[PDB]
Amino acid sequence: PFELSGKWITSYIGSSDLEKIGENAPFQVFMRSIEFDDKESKVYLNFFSKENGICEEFSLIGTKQEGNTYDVNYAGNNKFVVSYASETALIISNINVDEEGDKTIMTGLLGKGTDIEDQDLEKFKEVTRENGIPEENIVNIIERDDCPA
Ligand SMILES: COc1nccnc1CC(C)C
Repeated sequence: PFELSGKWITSYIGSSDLEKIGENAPFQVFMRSIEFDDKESKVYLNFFSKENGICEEFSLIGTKQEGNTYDVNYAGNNKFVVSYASETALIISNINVDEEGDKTIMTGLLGKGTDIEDQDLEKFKEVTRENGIPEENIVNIIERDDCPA
């Protein structure tokens, strides 16, 4: 009834560690598209990220493992789930484990373009909360996004 597959833009991101989300850090992500293939139990993700100031396109394949949990390799291991959805937004949560074993909790509010409504935003905060991340580690990331469409 509400196809989650489509164009998605990163509006906000929660994070247990502000350094992982900083300018050029591995988590300053900017989504572009998300293909869910419930058939093969996977998920295609096309998204940009900066390094030294230049954009980098990434097209990752997520694997659906037992539960609402998908798997993807990037910056270390990653585990995420759509903690919630509405027609207008997509709030994700991902447990990253870095190439040094550091644990990090993030929340990511996804939507179609710049128009986020208070309902979804209020929701995201709640889930960031429920995930144990400071309400204060959320930051606007779309304004940063200078990567290609
Ligand atoms: C490719 O996407 C991902 N890969 C690993 C973990 N989380 C995501 C979701 C984004 C929106 C932060």
